[PDB]
Amino acid sequence: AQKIAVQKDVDEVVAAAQRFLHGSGNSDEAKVDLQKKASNLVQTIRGPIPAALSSMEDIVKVASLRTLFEAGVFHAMPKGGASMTASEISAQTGLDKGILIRLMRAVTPLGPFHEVGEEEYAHTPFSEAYLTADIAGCFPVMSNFIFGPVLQICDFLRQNNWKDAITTRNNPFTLAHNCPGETMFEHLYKNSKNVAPVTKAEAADVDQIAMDLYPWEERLSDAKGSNATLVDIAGSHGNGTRAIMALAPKLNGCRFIVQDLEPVIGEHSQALRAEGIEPQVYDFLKQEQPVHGASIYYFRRVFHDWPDLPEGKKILDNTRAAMSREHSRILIHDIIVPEIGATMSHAWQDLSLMAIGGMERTEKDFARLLDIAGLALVKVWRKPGDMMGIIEARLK
Amino acid sequence: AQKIAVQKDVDEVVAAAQRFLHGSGNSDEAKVDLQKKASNLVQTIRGPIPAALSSMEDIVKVASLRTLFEAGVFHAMPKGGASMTASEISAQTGLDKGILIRLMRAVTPLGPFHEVGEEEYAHTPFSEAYLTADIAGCFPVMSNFIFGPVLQICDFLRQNNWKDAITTRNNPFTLAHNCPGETMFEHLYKNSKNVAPVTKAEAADVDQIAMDLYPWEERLSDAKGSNATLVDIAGSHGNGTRAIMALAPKLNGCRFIVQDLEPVIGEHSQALRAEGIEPQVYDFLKQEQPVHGASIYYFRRVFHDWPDLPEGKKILDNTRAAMSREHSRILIHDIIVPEIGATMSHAWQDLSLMAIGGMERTEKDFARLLDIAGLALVKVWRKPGDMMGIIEARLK
Ligand SMILES: C=CC(C)(C)[C@@]12C=C(OC)C(=O)N3/C(=C/c4c[nH]cn4)C(=O)N[C@]31N(OC)c1ccccc12
Ligand SMILES: C=CC(C)(C)[C@@]12C=C(OC)C(=O)N3/C(=C/c4c[nH]cn4)C(=O)N[C@]31N(OC)c1ccccc12
Ligand SMILES: Nc1ncnc2c1ncn2[C@@H]1O[C@H](CSCC[C@H](N)C(=O)O)[C@@H](O)[C@H]1O
Ligand SMILES: Nc1ncnc2c1ncn2[C@@H]1O[C@H](CSCC[C@H](N)C(=O)O)[C@@H](O)[C@H]1O
Repeated sequence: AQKIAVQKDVDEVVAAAQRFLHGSGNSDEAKVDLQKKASNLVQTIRGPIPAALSSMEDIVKVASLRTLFEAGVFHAMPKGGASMTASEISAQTGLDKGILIRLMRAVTPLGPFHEVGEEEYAHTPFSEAYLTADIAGCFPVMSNFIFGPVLQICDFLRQNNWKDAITTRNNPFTLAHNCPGETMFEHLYKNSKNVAPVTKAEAADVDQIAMDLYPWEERLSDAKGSNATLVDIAGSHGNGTRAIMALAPKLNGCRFIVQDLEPVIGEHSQALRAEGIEPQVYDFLKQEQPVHGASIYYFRRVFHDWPDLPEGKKILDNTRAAMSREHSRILIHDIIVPEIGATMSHAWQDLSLMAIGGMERTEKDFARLLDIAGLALVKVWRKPGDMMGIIEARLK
Repeated sequence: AQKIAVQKDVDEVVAAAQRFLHGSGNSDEAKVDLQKKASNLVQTIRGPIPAALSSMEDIVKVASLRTLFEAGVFHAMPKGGASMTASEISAQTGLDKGILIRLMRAVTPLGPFHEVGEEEYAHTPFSEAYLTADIAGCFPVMSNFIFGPVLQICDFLRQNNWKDAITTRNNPFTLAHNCPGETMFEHLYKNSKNVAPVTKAEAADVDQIAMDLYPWEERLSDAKGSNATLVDIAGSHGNGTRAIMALAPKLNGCRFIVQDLEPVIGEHSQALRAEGIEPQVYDFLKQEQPVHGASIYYFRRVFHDWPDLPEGKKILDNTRAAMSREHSRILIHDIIVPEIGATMSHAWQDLSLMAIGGMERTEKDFARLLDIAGLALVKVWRKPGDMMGIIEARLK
């Protein structure tokens, strides 16, 4: 039968595991191949037609995780694998015991929970992972505000006959949230009860961005006086700055600045001052870059929020204003998408940004963004196996 | 490292494959265990926190499949694995080449397509499966009308503080489609351009429902005159009737009836008459069962659309009207959900029905539906490994 196909796919899984289990630390390519072959084996087991039903399984699973997390089922359940009944869970959260039982059927068969017995469930480390800092900031915001729009990508493109009408202020997010005209940050910050959850999600860093990719000690110490300064534009929480103060520590009493919109600077001002950095409110769309002539202006996970034109050039030009030609420099820190062999990690970030008019850029895409803004490529800082790179640039 | 955990999970995959590859045909339990262990291996490879990002990967993948299918990318691409470029695809569909490239990143790394080279893609049998009858009827309707509501299950339950306010006419479907008051069939049939796609999706039968589970030859041949009759209520296309005429063929010139709402009977009337069955319009909510005293009244994949009360009892009572006490009989054909060990196949059907006020029932749930409508359990017809059973019932 097809039992032949299962057998060949199991062989490839074993072969890939053996490769992965004897490679060194050189996020490996072996690790992703083993995932790939594991995935093939499932699909082959299911067969082509039944595997096309995995979109409906996937959708209800996400919908059930989102509901269970929002209704406090994850927090009500004993961390550590101890069991708890539907009735107990229903009592402590007020989620209808009938809905809860139905919802649990999507997150126990394979899902991150364990069905210990009838109406009886336990955490596993995969469910409890939804409680960690990274996931707990990131998942509720994505599921309450972003998943809906992403699903509506098709509807938005349909209205323009599959043409790219997508903009920062007219996109599947404005369509789904019925807010044409507002960018996503505008719409979320407008309601103050979103500021805490959104700034937490902005702190999410599941893949642990490599901040030692660039020599902060070198460029910042050869900086006399006013050039000994680093601006972390749309710095948000500041963790990127903390990590740069944590990647060169022999400081010549240096100036460390974190600019962001008002409600963000509000949330982190006290904690940023405390750690000795200075919080200033700034809008790289309306205003020009206040701090003149700093050795670097640093952009981490900002430019994937914006298209080349208009906002892209407007960012780069509003801060070209304050740059010394020969002594200031611009650093763009973002995913660098390969032109072939992209992973699901590129895909989910890029396509979620599609819903708000953003986009992850290839190396060629960054080249055109520089050209359009009259900037010279200095160096593309990559430590391969990193998805992030740093685009270093000076004024032409 | 964790390399220990990968190794133990690979061993369980191999062990489960060996079990599956030496079992007989007794939809196996071995087949699902091997899927389970394959799934564990992926999750272990990724580690708990990064695996919690698979909700965002899953959402963009569904969103990208839906867009690519709706924009005709599946139909433009050479069936059989021959490659085609982004530009070629973009030319034949009018989908923006830039959107297309971005979208393809979600369906090539593991997705059902193959990235042959830069901007170059091929079908596989897993992508082409989206073109078969079953998937092509079922997937567009689910993705255009159902996925949205399912994601909004959380929003709906939130409005009532996680309490079950869900009804046939007030539910995540009415919330998402802004149509409070209308049931789902009402809302979709209201626009006539939905009738063809929805009736096709109603014909979907990916898991191939077992129609030989019940002895049609026996009960229908011991039927004299007016009792030699079968009513396929909400029969829709008729395939269930065709299969009953295709599971007993020594007919005493018998009467085969397919009742459904008007726009459905319209689509299938000509093709139903041709095959010698009679199409009559009937609404098991408004009217009483016209055809009196038939040996069976047959319900396939209807009752999971409706709650016990109100519509559930109203169905069973509107057709109790036409039943002979001792010679008519009721057959309910639906998934029978186990109280433990449900699969993702139960879960996606039950939780998608949640969005419209429907539900898949356990054996105990069917017991209460009978009690509430004054019907006696005759026999629960199950051939285990079938997810469907038949609930046989007579008037108490
Ligand atoms: C919703 C959360 C925010 C606002 C923060 C987010 C913005 C980001 O750009 C500035 C970002 O980097 N994000 C995430 C990074 C992450 C999480 N774990 C590991 N890396 C993330 O979850 N969501 C996002 N992201 O995705 C690329 C988004 C996609 C569509 C709208 C908004 C966003
Ligand atoms: C959208 C398609 C319809 C209207 C037909 C559908 C109705 C069904 O009940 C009468 C049904 O049986 N369905 C399917 C069966 C199937 C497909 N492949 C293998 N079995 C299916 O895809 N969708 C549904 N279903 O799911 C249980 C639904 C869930 C929420 C709303 C509407 C439905
Ligand atoms: N018009 C604007 N001017 C300045 N900052 C803006 C802005 N619009 C959005 N931002 C900020 O850009 C940030 C992007 S997410 C945080 C990025 C941060 N540097 C990090 O890598 O973790 C948000 O905190 C948001 O408030
Ligand atoms: N009020 C109503 N009265 C009668 N039929 C209805 C109805 N509301 C919905 N239906 C029908 O019930 C059917 C359910 S799906 C088709 C089921 C079919 N017996 C099969 O197993 O393939 C739909 O075709 C729908 O039109």
